Amino acid sequence: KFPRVKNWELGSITYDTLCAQSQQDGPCTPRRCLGSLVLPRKLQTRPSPGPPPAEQLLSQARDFINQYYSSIKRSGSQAHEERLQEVEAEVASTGTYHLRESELVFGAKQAWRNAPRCVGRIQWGKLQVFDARDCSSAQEMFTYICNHIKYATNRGNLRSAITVFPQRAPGRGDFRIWNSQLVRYAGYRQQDGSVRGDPANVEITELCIQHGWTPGNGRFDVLPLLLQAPDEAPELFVLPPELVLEVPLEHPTLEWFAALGLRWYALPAVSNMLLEIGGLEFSAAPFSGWYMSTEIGTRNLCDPHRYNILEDVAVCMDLDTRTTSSLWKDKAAVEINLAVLHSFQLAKVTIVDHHAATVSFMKHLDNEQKARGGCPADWAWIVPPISGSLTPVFHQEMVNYILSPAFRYQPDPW
Amino acid sequence: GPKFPRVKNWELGSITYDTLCAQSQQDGPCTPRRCLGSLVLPRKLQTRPSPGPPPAEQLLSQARDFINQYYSSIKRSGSQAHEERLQEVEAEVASTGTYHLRESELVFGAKQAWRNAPRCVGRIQWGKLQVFDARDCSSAQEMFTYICNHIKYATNRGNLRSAITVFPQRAPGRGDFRIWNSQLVRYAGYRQQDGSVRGDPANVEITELCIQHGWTPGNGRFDVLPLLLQAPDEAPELFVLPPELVLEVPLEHPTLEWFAALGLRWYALPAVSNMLLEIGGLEFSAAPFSGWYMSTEIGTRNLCDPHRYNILEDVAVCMDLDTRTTSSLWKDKAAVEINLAVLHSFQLAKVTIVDHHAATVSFMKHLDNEQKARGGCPADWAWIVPPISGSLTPVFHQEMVNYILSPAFRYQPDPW
Ligand code: HEM
Ligand code: HEM
Ligand SMILES: O=[N+]([O-])c1cccc2c(Br)n[nH]c12
Ligand SMILES: O=[N+]([O-])c1cccc2c(Br)n[nH]c12
Ligand SMILES: O=[N+]([O-])c1cccc2c(Br)n[nH]c12
Ligand SMILES: O=[N+]([O-])c1cccc2c(Br)n[nH]c12
Ligand SMILES: [Zn+2]
Repeated sequence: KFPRVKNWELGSITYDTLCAQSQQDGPCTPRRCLGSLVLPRKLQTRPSPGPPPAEQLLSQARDFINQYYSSIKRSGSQAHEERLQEVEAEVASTGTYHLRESELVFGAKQAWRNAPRCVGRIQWGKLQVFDARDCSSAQEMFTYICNHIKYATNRGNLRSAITVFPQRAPGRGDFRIWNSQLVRYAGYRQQDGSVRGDPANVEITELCIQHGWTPGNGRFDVLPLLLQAPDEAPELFVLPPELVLEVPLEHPTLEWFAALGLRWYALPAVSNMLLEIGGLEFSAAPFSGWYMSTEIGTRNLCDPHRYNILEDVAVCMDLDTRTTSSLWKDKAAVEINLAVLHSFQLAKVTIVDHHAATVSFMKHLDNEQKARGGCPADWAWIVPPISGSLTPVFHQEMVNYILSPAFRYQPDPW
Repeated sequence: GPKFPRVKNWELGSITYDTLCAQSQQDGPCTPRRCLGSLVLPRKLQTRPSPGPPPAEQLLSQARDFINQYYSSIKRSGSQAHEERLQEVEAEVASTGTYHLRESELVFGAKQAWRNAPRCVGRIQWGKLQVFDARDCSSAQEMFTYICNHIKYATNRGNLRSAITVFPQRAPGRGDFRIWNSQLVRYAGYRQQDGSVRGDPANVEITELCIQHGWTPGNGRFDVLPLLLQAPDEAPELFVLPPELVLEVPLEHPTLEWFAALGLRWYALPAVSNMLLEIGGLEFSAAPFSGWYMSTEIGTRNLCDPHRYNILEDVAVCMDLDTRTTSSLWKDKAAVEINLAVLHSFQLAKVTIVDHHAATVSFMKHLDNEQKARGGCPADWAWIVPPISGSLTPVFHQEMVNYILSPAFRYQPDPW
């Protein structure tokens, strides 16, 4: 049952014993591996057409409360026993329960630590957790979100944070942020199918306009937020521009790069995932860290279905875009990534390159092997999208599995 | 909807369902509880040499399935000829414990093993494999001749041709034919007294075995190894490939004049020789196969892996890059130029080579061909996406289903 895990660069072997604590199934079976699939249809987080089975809920809740008491080393303490009894009395009478703020803080940090696709987990213990479960309206949601962005941005010296809105409840609508990130650029279907802006955001852009936003016409128009309180239409909120830190892109030696008029925002803030702690589900719990430079330079600017800028930059570079074998894509991608690093560095905004980040992730794997006997990791997401085998994680076998607390995908609210 | 894995392409937003995986009758290393997809050698395909034949029923089940695939492929399933072949195979197993393939069956089988290889990006070529039948081989000397003829056919003065040479199958009460080398052409790895390795560090063990068996070692960075060839129940015998049969390409760069001075080179012919070819339960323990290179394999993996030639820093220093900080992207810049020199050099030498952009575009066509032909394609995303510029290629954006279909190429334990 326990996997032998090899590092092919160093020749070292470890055994993952943490995976036996996984209680939830992924999509692979012995007859076929589906590890490269991006989204589930089983791992998701089905609405509440009535509360979960109480035996299922209290099973997850007791395991979480046990995780917490172990975490502060007061396992078996009277507090531990008294807490377990409170949670059980609550689920027996009401079909649900509530977490103490200290439990919430531990849970959100553990969800990050457990996220198999995140290469930045060496930071997992340094997470600012904002409790927003005292929130009864979309306008209040907006205030908490602005305060999050202000904290996390910190004038360019970014700090990881999460804001947790009230949990799901059976027979009642969810709190939701419709946006997939707190800061994203509009995507406008221009006449002829083609898109101005970020093609990934055409649908959310359209929803914003249909909910009364007056659209811009630029390539980098920051989107308004669509926030929804239970069983209400989402409400539109424009972020105050002074809250949204952006970095114009320039290259340290190619004069013309700046003329491309590229920019990116500083704060990566994922806002449409579900945070699951002890069987409780937080449908609105936006979290933010800082960027790995390849995410901007390679995926967001160079993906064919995104800004797709490779050929423009290659032409500016005078490269031979006529045959694959000139490696024009590869050369242009490196300079684009270099421009991102130089530019963030120049602006004094937190950024980490993919070599530094994967070196730290290897340190994190070693830390975790000692602390818990393993670390769930999804190779396809941990290895960067350029220069894969040039980083140490490529040569490291990994084991993927789901531990709780967890961040999960959930259906779009529309 | 369909009770099969749903597969998405995120660049194009298209969906397919893989029904082919329902034919898999050999399990992988994953469970609903945890994915082991990134492990390089799962103990599954792998084969711990069974002292004697297969269980008659196990072997018969695999043989029947294979013969059924064969008659389906020529469109005669359920036919008189098909029934008779199943009877003959059953009778031969009952009387001898094993059976033998017709020539056309071996050819079908060998092509199907390549088509079925989930880690191979070059599978659009699968129908154009040249199958050399060497099942009459009876000595190590004869194995060497067969291998020299393969190498000459396959290399073809630089216009490479895919080929496989199949030596006699494993048999009850008899040792195996084995090629000890992992490729027909490999460079030596020599352990230094100070602990470094000169040459290819991946090949220290095979290099020391060649020496232990009588080879007189060189001490260069790119010394072609001799072959250690083993006929049933004999010690391996050593053969030196005549140099004129081993085509090599000295590496230069199109604009960086100093690159040629580094004295780097690579061989033209990638020819895997230590895998097991399995067809209908029969095991061809010696069945070397060869194609042509994808340039990243040479330029990125063989020259720049930290546990291989590890040349990145040296080239980066020559390019005057800042190797003392990660954010200069010195590794990335050097890697791009090493891969460009590999493509340029092979192109200049008129030696077949394919860049990773062209290879992955053709693999996307292969996937579309196979969706129609078989309802899916087993594919191992971590091996199909190239080791540089991964998301710059179409395959990155394609979700993949990985599973084991037979006929198959499998790992097998080293002969020593
Ligand atoms: C501190 C710096 C951080 C860096 C540099 C970083 C980097 C990454 C990268 C490169 C990805 C793979 C790409 C993706 O899935 O979108 C990722 C994914 C992820 N990260 Fe991190 N991360 C950081 C902070 C955070 C924080 C603070 C959390 C949570 C509290 C977090 C949770 C996750 C999750 C859940 C994913 C999976 C996203 C998905 O499935 O779409 N990360 N991270
Ligand atoms: C025509 C050109 C070909 C190209 C460009 C090519 C390219 C590749 C690449 C890049 C790999 C991944 C690296 C690896 O797994 O070692 C690979 C793997 C493989 N190829 Fe191909 N291939 C070609 C022909 C062949 C042929 C002729 C066969 C067999 C008849 C073959 C069978 C396989 C197998 C079995 C693997 C997996 C090796 C392993 O797991 O160690 N390929 N190929
Ligand atoms: O840097 N990233 O590439 C990246 C990707 C996805 C999520 C996050 C967060 Br939250 N911080 N950085 C992230
Ligand atoms: O070494 N690894 O751990 C590992 C995992 C997945 C793919 C590859 C390839 Br291709 N070489 N090494 C790999
Ligand atoms: O090009 N390649 O990278 C490559 C890798 C592994 C096996 C083969 C064969 Br056989 N032809 N090319 C191959
Ligand atoms: O698109 N994909 O099929 C796919 C598979 C595996 C990982 C990734 C990432 Br990271 N982006 N897209 C991916
Ligand atoms: Zn898997």
